[PDB]
Amino acid sequence: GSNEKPKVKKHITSALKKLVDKYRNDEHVRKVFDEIQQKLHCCGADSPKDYGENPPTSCSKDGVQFTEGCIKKVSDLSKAH
Repeated sequence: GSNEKPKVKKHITSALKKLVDKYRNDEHVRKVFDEIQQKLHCCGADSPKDYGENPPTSCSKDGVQFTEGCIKKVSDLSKAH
């Protein structure tokens, strides 16, 4: 019944890994991961290969490719204050 299990910020790495995997599973995830990928200038969860060989447009911008992950990128700004 009563069960409160919080999630640590570091857990974001676990969710991201699943997000990139469930990209073609949920539409809401695409638009979300897409906006986050651009704003964070990253591809996939831990890498662009997570998509295979054809990542979303959010992976590129202005004709450029983002050779950086999201799990690490999110941390860069996360720790930054």
